[PDB]
Amino acid sequence: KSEQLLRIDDHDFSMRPGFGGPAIPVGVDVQVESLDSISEVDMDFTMTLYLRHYWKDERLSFPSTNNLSMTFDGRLVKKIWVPDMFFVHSKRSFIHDTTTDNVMLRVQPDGKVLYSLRVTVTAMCNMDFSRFPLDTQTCSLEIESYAYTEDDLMLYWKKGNDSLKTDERISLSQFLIQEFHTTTKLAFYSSTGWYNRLYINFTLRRHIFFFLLQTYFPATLMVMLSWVSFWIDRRAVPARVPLGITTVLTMSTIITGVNASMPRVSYIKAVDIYLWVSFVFVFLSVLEYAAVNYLTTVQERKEQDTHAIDKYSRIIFPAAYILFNLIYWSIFS
Amino acid sequence: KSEQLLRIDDHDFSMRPGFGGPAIPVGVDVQVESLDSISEVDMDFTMTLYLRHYWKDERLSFPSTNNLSMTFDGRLVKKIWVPDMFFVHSKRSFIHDTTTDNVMLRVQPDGKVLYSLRVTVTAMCNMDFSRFPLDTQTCSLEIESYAYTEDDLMLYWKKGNDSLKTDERISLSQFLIQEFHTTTKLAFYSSTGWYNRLYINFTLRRHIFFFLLQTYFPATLMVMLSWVSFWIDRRAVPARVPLGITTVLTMSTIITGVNASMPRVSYIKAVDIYLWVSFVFVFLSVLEYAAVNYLTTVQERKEQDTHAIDKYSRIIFPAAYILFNLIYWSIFS
Amino acid sequence: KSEQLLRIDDHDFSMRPGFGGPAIPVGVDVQVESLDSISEVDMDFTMTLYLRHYWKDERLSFPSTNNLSMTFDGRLVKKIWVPDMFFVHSKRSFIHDTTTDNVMLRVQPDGKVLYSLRVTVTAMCNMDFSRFPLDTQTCSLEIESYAYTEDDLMLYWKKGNDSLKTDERISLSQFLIQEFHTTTKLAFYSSTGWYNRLYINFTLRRHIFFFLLQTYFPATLMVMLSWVSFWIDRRAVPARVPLGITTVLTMSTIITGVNASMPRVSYIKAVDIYLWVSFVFVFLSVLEYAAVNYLTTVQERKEQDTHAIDKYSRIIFPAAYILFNLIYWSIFS
Amino acid sequence: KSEQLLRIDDHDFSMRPGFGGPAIPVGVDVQVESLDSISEVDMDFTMTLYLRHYWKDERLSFPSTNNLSMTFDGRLVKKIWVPDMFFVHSKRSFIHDTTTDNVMLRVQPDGKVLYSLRVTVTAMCNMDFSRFPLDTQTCSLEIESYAYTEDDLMLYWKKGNDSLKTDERISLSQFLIQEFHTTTKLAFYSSTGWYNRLYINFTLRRHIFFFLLQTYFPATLMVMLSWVSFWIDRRAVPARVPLGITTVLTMSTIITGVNASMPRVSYIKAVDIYLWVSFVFVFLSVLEYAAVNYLTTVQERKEQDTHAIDKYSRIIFPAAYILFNLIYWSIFS
Amino acid sequence: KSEQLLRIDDHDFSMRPGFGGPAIPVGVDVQVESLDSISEVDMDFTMTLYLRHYWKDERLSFPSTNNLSMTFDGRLVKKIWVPDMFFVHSKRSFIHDTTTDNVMLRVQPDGKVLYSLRVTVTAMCNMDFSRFPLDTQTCSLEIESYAYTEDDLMLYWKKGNDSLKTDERISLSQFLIQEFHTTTKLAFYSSTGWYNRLYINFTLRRHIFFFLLQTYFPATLMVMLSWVSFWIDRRAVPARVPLGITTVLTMSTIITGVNASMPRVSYIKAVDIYLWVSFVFVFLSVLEYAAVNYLTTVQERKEQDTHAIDKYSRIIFPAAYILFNLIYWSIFS
Ligand SMILES: CC(=O)[C@H]1CC[C@H]2[C@@H]3CC=C4C[C@@H](OS(=O)(=O)O)CC[C@]4(C)[C@H]3CC[C@]12C
Ligand SMILES: CCCCCCCCCCCC
Ligand SMILES: CCCCCCCCCCCC
Ligand SMILES: CCCCCCCCCC
Ligand SMILES: CCCCCCCCCC
Ligand SMILES: CCCCCCCCCC
Ligand SMILES: CCCCCCCCCC
Ligand SMILES: CCCCCCCCCC
Ligand SMILES: CCCCCCCCCC
Ligand SMILES: CCCCCCCC
Ligand SMILES: CCCCCCCC
Ligand SMILES: CCCCCCCC
Ligand SMILES: CCCCCCCC
Ligand SMILES: CCCCCCCC
Ligand SMILES: CCCCCCCC
Ligand SMILES: CCCCCCCC
Ligand SMILES: CCCCCCCC
Ligand SMILES: CCCCCCCC
Ligand SMILES: CCCCCCCC
Ligand SMILES: CCCCCCCC
Ligand SMILES: CCCCCC
Ligand SMILES: CCCCCC
Ligand SMILES: CCCCCC
Ligand SMILES: CCCCCC
Ligand SMILES: CCCCCC
Ligand SMILES: [Cl-]
Repeated sequence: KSEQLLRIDDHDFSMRPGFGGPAIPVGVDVQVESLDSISEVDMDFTMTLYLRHYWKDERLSFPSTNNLSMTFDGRLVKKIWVPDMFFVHSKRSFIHDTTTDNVMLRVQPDGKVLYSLRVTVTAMCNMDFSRFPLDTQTCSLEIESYAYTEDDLMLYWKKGNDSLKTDERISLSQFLIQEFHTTTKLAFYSSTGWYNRLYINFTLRRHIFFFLLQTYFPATLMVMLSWVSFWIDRRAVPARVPLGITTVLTMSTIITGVNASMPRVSYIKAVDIYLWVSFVFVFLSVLEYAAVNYLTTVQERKEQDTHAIDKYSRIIFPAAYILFNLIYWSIFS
Repeated sequence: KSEQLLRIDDHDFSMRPGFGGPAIPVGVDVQVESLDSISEVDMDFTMTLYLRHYWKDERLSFPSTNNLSMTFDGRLVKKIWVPDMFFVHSKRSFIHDTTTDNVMLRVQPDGKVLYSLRVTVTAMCNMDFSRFPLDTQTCSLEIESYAYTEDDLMLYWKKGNDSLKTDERISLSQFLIQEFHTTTKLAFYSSTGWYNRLYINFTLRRHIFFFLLQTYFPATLMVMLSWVSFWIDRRAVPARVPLGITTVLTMSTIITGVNASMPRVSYIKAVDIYLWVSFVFVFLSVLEYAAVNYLTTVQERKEQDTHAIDKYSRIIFPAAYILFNLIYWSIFS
Repeated sequence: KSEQLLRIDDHDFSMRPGFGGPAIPVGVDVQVESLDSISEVDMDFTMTLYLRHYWKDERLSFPSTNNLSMTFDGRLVKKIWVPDMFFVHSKRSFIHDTTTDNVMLRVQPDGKVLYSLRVTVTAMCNMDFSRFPLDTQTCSLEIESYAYTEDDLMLYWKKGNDSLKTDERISLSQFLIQEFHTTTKLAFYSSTGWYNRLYINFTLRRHIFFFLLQTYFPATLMVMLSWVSFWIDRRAVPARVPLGITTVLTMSTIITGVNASMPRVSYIKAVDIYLWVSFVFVFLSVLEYAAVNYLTTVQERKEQDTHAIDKYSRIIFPAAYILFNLIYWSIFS
Repeated sequence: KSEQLLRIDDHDFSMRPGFGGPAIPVGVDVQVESLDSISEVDMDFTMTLYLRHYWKDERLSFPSTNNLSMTFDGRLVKKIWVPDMFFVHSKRSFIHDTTTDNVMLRVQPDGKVLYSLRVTVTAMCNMDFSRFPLDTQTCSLEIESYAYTEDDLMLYWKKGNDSLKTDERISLSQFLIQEFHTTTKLAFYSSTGWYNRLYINFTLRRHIFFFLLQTYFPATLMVMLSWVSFWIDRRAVPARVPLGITTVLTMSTIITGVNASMPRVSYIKAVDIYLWVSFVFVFLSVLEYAAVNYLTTVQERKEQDTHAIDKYSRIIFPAAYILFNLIYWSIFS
Repeated sequence: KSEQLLRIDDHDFSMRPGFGGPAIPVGVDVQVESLDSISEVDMDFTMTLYLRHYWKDERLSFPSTNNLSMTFDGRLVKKIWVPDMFFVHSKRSFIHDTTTDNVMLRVQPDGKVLYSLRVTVTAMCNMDFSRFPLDTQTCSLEIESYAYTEDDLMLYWKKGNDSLKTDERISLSQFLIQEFHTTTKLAFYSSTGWYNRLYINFTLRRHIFFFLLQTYFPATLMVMLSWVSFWIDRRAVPARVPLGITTVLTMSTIITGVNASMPRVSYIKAVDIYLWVSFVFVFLSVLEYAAVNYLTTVQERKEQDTHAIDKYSRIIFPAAYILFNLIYWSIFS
């Protein structure tokens, strides 16, 4: 029997190796396989990865006439001591079990142990949509021991920044992923003490042009169309009102559609400011004509060319819109 | 074997410590990790937290030459007695088990025991939307023993108010969370007797301005645009009907969009009252012009400036709208 | 050991108590904790409740010097005989297991047993939406034994009508719940025979006014607005067609929005009759003006005031609409 | 002990009864409890039913002084041999386990065995939407042994057609269900050989009138409304363009709403053909007027009643639409 | 006992057959049963298939007087050595267990073993929608051993290309599936070494005409309708503005509907280019009329037929649109 080469019954595996002395160093190697999905309403992302652990345990040493290693399946995990890593700030996770448990153990003759497994984890990530759609989001994934403090277990990356590998085909439907790097930081819990924590960081960016076209182009086009009505003669009363009254309806439909398409984030964003300012510029154009029409009628009654209001509007409106655009794109870059 | 130091087979662990005498005091410490999501239609929320228990049992005392404690994993839980806490008025819950069970046991030489575990719980919370979007919601989370009454298990907060801790980065997409505090109360069941119950309370608020702009601003703008038609000469018949008839369509589209965007709660809210009153004001303007056009025509037939009705309307309509706004915002603050 | 006081190994627990003789009566108590959600498309509802069983077993009697009882957790269930209740016409159900199994057992010295557990169940309920939104629905939940007929197990409510208790804070978002009561009935299966079945009944209602306002108010307003066009002089040709042609579009958008907001039930409902009848009234108003315009044009050519059609329409249309409203509200109450 | 009457340890239960000789005949009875839901996009349905098996085993015979039978729960299944039935072309299935396993075993003294259990299954069913909403779908559910061929296990319906029973209150929200019947057929697998397969067949139909009204009524109404414009004098130029240009908008909105409400099936259906042909008729009415206006204008310049085009159109358009309707309803019945 | 024919306790089954020698060849057969669904947002697909293994082990050889084989259920898998296959780049998977585990084991007298099981797997597939709706997508499913390298386990298709079978009725609601074939390739991991991988490839196509009609046809029709306005006399000022202003609204509604119906892929597709270029053509037609009306008024004031702009537009606009169509359909084929 292979398990008889390891003195399983002659050793206690309920305690850590090197009990009562210096901590046992444990190395971790992570390989990212894919990114499944990201949810903006609930602010979470899903990841699939390979997790590996390295440590040395002298109780598992077995004699041999060569350097061949022995491979065991997941059934040996319950009989020996293994590190209990867990993911912080996670919502749910599981280990794949098709067609059997995806757990592997490899033991060297001296006693070096390799522990590999495949896991899928969902983690939280705080997001800020103030600068939508020009926003940049940074998320992270954290790994930490559960029950052992730094006095008993010393956790670290095995090969520095070479311990993180990513698949060549990792991609998202609506985001750009870049800048994968690893950091470490000590965390404190008042109940037990100090712990070591490992981080995996990355950054997300959007496709600016798609939002630019769809949102901003119709708004500017409709504003210019509303401007155009200033060059039509005032005497054609049933030929100037329809343009102004039919620009507002189109703007309202555009706003409703854009609101429907965007994610349900309930606070003011950068896109909302642009759309509601443009709505006022269209609204004021109709108010301008009512004043012109009213003043003309008063003169006719009193007494019985181009009005100066139109001349001033043709210059004032484009300047105001250009100044607003300059300020808006200077603030939001 | 570390389990041989504790006389597991020399004691019965089917009964609480100190059976037949005074109840064993059990303290609870809770640290909130995050709020996952909140549902308005189903009226529930999801929370992730750490749960810790403190109690003393002399049967677990073991001799030692120093003050060191022994740490055990989740496999020892089934061999000893632990309190059976559960969350009242919950819909679903589970304990995280990646990469293994998130259960820790720590035993002091004197006999003090620490039992910590990590759990996610979904709980119900009644909500009132009569004052939407100016509503305030209060939700609570409750903990209680299942099978032991107050005569057997005395449940209390270990450090009073200081037993609750919260994360620094806990937030919600569409709500503001504040006022975390803890209270206790006795609960009675006719079948078995009295129980001790613990509470965790918090309050939720919305972002007023986002709803204010989106909902209220277009309605007021359309009402003013409808008022504008009172200043146009009545002789321009195909230049005054379009304004009135195209304000109604815009108002209807705005109402439909707002209803679509809001949650599907089927009773009258504070927002719905405002929108449907404004619709009537737009509707009454159209009828007013129909009366003027009819009366003016009758004069032409009988016989073969500005009409009094328009002069009165110009003053009557804004005063009524201002009075309605004052009363509405006085009632709903 | 507590399990040694009960002669577990001296009795056979694969057979019911009193085997070979009269049936064992079992009492049932139910307390409804909350109603989670209801689905109209799939016609089912979710409930959380407490289930309690009472029966007498002489094999569990143990001597004592007093009248104290012993409380056991769920690990003893597998060693004794317990009734196998199940829910009829259910879709899915489970027993909560946080932080451990929610099962309690209490045994009296004489031999009376109490078996309580906490369960969440989803059950089906047929619904009829012919009279929406004036419909009333009756749903029920049924409890029955699985393998034992009435010859072996006699199931009944322990305290008659007083065996059902409901929480004070049970409510639904879009329905009103009332009239909780319990009944019993015999059922027959050809495979084994008769069974006793228990019922829990309740009724549901809607908020009439919310649907009334939203659906019916705009339709009536648009119909009256279409009527208003009869009082405009026929000579204002480009001032009367737009009103009629713009009422149809508003009515169509209202109908589309109503259909969108409604649940996806694909057969004729009461509200659909009202809306599509009003669409005919709006459609006929446009055709009425076309007949007037054509006849006027014929006279002008032939030869080279208020037309009778308008005068008759002003009286005919409101009377027909009032008659339709009276009949419709008499049929559907 | 009840299990000691049956010589469990004296027989090998890893082999089928009558091993080495003729196959054991197994009968099947099915009772349908309810139909849960149907998914048109994924083309599958969910059903709940009772499954019963009948077979004879001499190894389970026990002596008795009477003819009473012994009933066991699911804990005896793991010690004896039972048929390994499974559902073909299924996606997911499970057995209900509240408050315990819904498995029953009954043994007659001679050796007859009954095996009943309650199971919920989701199965695939290909659908064709070419003739929507006048389409008819046929679905089926199949039962077959997994490991035993026809040489070792012979499967058949116990009571012919009378083996299928349906609940009185089975129905669907949007479909009509009828024609339940059962058939059998042999299946071949090259890896192992021949197998027996059992079928349960039914047919589905829709509500024609709900779709008829909703879709077809507005399209015909708008087409007739567009026809109406042919009777208005050509000189009323700003009274004839609006009708034609506002009918196209209503038609487009109706088409968009209908497409949104219907299921997302991405190929041409019978309803789509009717709506787009009606869109062409409304479109051509606008072009017809432009030709009339241009030709009249041509004469005015050259030189300086009712045009023939209107007279011919008034007859040509209705005849073409009637012919299209006749052909369409002849092809699609 | 059947398990006593195989010397289970006389051999160690924690090591592969022929340990220390040449690699053991394992053959694989796959039969595809159905394709459940496909998700374009998350870029994945679900498949149900049969998996079969072939290998030879002398330790399972048993004496016999004939060539009959013994069939075992899933309970024997835990006692012998079986290959640990797993699916690469998968998100979730499970093995069906109704009414029991769908695992079959067959052993020949000489020692040949057959291992079949039924599994459902969800796998990722990268998609590119740059050419929507005329895109072509290729997906694959990959199988690989987990813990054994090529030095110990050699994986291959048993009968080459003939080892893949597909059901006769496999189809998708909105895709066309074709070109099933199999390949092999070696993969390298730096942790352990080379591995063998197996592939299953297929291709998906859409229904061109459904998207063609719905999207493209209304855009072309509206562009031609906007072209129509060039043939109407300029003096009919309130007879051309409504047409131009009502084409833009229809185009906007069509674009909004198309955006709503399409999957939420956030980058520019081939469909978006066509719709927004057409929207510009409609916009320019309105501005063209503004120049005509302005210049005409200038002449009347200064001084106190068909303008050249219309004459040039009648030829310029259709030619530009035809050139754009030719280029667009040349680039995107
Ligand atoms: C969707 C809507 O509801 C709007 C969108 C475009 C609008 C039209 C634009 C121009 C005109 C011409 C005018 O006649 S006139 O001789 O006085 O010019 C009468 C009014 C009419 C028919 C409008 C009616 C309302 C609309 C259909
Ligand atoms: C009429 C619209 C004018 C738009 C002008 C855009 C100006 C962009 C300035 C960018 C500054 C970084
Ligand atoms: C359905 C298409 C109807 C087209 C009507 C054309 C009428 C042409 C009349 C020509 C008279 C000179
Ligand atoms: C593909 C780039 C489309 C750019 C549209 C113009 C946007 C102008 C925003 C002010
Ligand atoms: C006379 C019309 C001028 C149009 C452009 C106005 C100036 C733009 C830059 C301020
Ligand atoms: C209190 C809500 C009233 C809404 C108007 C009811 C109109 C009924 C006539 C259809
Ligand atoms: C305009 C409506 C004409 C309807 C004709 C229906 C004929 C059906 C033939 C089967
Ligand atoms: C480009 C299509 C526009 C057709 C307008 C009507 C032309 C009539 C010519 C007799
Ligand atoms: C003068 C009217 C010409 C109408 C046909 C124009 C066709 C242009 C094709 C480039
Ligand atoms: C936008 C309204 C302008 C009104 C100007 C009135 C100046 C007398
Ligand atoms: C942070 C708000 C920026 C708003 C810019 C408005 C410029 C007129
Ligand atoms: C108490 C609700 C009043 C709603 C009035 C809406 C306008 C008729
Ligand atoms: C339009 C007047 C608003 C006044 C608000 C007063 C709130 C107390
Ligand atoms: C109800 C449509 C108009 C009917 C006119 C009848 C003329 C004789
Ligand atoms: C729109 C109706 C036109 C035909 C009217 C016939 C009146 C006799
Ligand atoms: C507006 C008429 C209402 C009539 C209601 C009749 C109820 C029996
Ligand atoms: C509007 C035409 C109805 C034709 C009825 C056809 C019934 C199958
Ligand atoms: C990638 C080319 C996009 C061009 C968009 C043009 C919109 C007017
Ligand atoms: C868009 C066409 C412009 C043609 C200008 C010709 C000026 C004579
Ligand atoms: C209307 C232009 C169509 C061009 C088709 C080109 C096909 C290669
Ligand atoms: C914005 C309008 C300006 C008019 C100045 C008289
Ligand atoms: C709003 C209607 C006014 C009528 C005055 C006679
Ligand atoms: C409403 C129809 C009136 C007809 C009068 C002759
Ligand atoms: C868009 C056409 C403009 C022409 C100006 C002369
Ligand atoms: C908006 C029309 C401007 C024309 C300038 C020549
Ligand atoms: Cl006019």
